[PDB]
Amino acid sequence: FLKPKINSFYAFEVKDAKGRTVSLEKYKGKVSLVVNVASDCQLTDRNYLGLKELHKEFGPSHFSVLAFPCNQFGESEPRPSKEVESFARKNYGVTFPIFHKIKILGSEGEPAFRFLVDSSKKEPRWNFWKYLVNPEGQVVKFWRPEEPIEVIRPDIAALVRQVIIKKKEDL
Repeated sequence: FLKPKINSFYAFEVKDAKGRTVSLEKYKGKVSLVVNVASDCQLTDRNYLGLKELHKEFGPSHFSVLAFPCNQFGESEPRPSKEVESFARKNYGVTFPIFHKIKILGSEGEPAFRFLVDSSKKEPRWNFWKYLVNPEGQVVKFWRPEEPIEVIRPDIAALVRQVIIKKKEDL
């Protein structure tokens, strides 16, 4: 017997910032930019501002930023999950989902995030690694935290365009 493997990022359930179960199936048929986030690091500001720009331009019908707080990189997410979501909303006015804080490294890795890591073969080494997930729940690209929006935005636009083209064309 050959144990089954999960095919799609959108197959998983996760907890939202308030601790409630969310199925990621609600994002099926959309493009997702999945990012591990943190409120207390050098990279926090540029990332929240940049992700806001992307979510505003492309979302929320055919695209979403999906943000997963994590305290495993320089202990840069100390606050409770609810306060993380407040931070983001109060400081940046973001409307993209901020999920419950998770573990990504170690024995206890969040299965939804481990799926990104296994598919890309790239485990985060810091805050704000980013994973592009197509409408079928497959990872098609990743970016290190060092990479700027100018090289991420065109990949998103393309998949969003094709989502829109496909929806128009098909029944």
